[PDB]
Amino acid sequence: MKVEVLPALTDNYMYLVIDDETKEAAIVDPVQPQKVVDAARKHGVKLTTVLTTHHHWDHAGGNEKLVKLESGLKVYGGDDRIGALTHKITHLSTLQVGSLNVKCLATPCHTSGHICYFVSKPGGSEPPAVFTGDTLFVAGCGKFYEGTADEMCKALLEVLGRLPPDTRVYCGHEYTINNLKFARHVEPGNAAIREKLAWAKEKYSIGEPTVPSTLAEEFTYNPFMRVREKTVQQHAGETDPVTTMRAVRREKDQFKMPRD
Amino acid sequence: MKVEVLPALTDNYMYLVIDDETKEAAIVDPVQPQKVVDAARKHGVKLTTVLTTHHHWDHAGGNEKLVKLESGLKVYGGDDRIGALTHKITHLSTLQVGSLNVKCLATPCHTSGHICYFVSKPGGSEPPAVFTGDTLFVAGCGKFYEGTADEMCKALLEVLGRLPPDTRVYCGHEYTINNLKFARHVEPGNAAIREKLAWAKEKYSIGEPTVPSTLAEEFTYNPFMRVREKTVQQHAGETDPVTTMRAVRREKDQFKMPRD
Ligand SMILES: C[As](C)(=O)[O-]
Ligand SMILES: C[As](C)(=O)[O-]
Ligand SMILES: [Cl-]
Ligand SMILES: [Mn+2]
Ligand SMILES: [Mn+2]
Ligand SMILES: [Zn+2]
Ligand SMILES: [Zn+2]
Ligand SMILES: [Zn+2]
Ligand SMILES: [Zn+2]
Repeated sequence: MKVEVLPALTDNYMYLVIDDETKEAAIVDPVQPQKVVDAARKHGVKLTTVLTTHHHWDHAGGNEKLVKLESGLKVYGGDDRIGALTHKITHLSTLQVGSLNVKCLATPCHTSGHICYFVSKPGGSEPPAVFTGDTLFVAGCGKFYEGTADEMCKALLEVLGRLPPDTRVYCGHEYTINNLKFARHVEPGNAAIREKLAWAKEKYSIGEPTVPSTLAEEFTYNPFMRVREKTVQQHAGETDPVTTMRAVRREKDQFKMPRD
Repeated sequence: MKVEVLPALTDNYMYLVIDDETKEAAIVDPVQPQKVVDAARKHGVKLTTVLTTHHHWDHAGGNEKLVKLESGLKVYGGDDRIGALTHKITHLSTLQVGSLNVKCLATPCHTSGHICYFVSKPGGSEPPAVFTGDTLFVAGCGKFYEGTADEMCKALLEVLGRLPPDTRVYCGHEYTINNLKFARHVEPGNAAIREKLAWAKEKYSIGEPTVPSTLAEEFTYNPFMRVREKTVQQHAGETDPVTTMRAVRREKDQFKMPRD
């Protein structure tokens, strides 16, 4: 398996997921289709599938066009608002990309139709990948536009959180630095935050993406993934993960980003 | 002048403003009219005037019924939505209640037609009074249902804020304890807040209203009146009173009240 990170718009990431065995590939959130087709040509792969994390235009807005550029494409998504949708899927739906196995995980909150795609190589020895759209970011999470703190708690801790720790996290946007500046405010004594921020500033400095991260890593520095930790709860002044989730999300929403 | 505080509903306050000379009186926000009538009868005074701070039902909801219980009433307000008006007033409108002088102050924000009433007796042998409805509370302010942070800033610091410091503040509700618990969170090092909170808790215990406060006191413990203070701005992460106002109000809107 190969995952090529493709920057789009201002801070979006599209992901070309390649099956080495068959050369078949899937494209996650193809908002800039010519860019997808170029990457597909560059890697010599055959694009057969579109995996849409949610209906927000910055993620699904290129589906109509890509389908006119490439025939035969199967467009997956868990929301009728997604353009050019061909295969409406739900929690635990599965599909294959060549030899790769894709498991659809419903993570409603950011949007009610949000789907994260867990991709693995059956029998393989390579770590799997999870495409988390605007549900889980590196050190952050999406705003709760169509959902509650309870829903995000379930998405992050019970659905994504139970995937293997070595799962690579490929999220919707390049928000890592700001996410970590917020994480640093929530837990000033947490060194994993501070070192991941040093690392992200350096990547930013040289024009390289901060994805992927791993789930084990998110449990060390992402305040939303750490709503069960006593340090995060005490910062919020709560004693359960759902109310801590609600408080930390509201806090992040009004947080003024420091310049360093 | 004599101001009789009259509790109504669950935490509302109506105010019978008595001119001890002519034995004439005005009533502020007469939501429970029969209660008003008994009060006027207990104090041997003739009700002549109704002063309405704003159209919300818990303030203006008894106007039509009061006019039906009492004839010849003059009913003032600065908003067409107020029932039973006889006189529509605006910023700086003046009127008299017996020997008392009344000055209308427009404080749009909570509602667009909100009016605060400044009452004084000529040849100041006693402190004036300001009836602030849902604009200024003891240690708090009203939600910005029909206006902006700029508007509340003006209403509080420039329109009310510039009245004599000894002016008594008679607000629409008994929200003092909760207001100060939020204030304490904004400024944990402010002794005036913790002292007023302890006092408010005791007044609540013996069934005594926390009104009136004075404008001078409000400047020592009300976060909304203190948006020019470095401590409040630091809490909000801002450096100007208007953005501080916006941030502090948004925060209070979603603040979880602690048990003590
Ligand atoms: C803030 As969005 C439009 O990337 O869900
Ligand atoms: C919350 As209200 C109805 O007293 O403006
Ligand atoms: Cl805060
Ligand atoms: Mn904070
Ligand atoms: Mn706060
Ligand atoms: Zn989105
Ligand atoms: Zn997005
Ligand atoms: Zn009101
Ligand atoms: Zn009210």
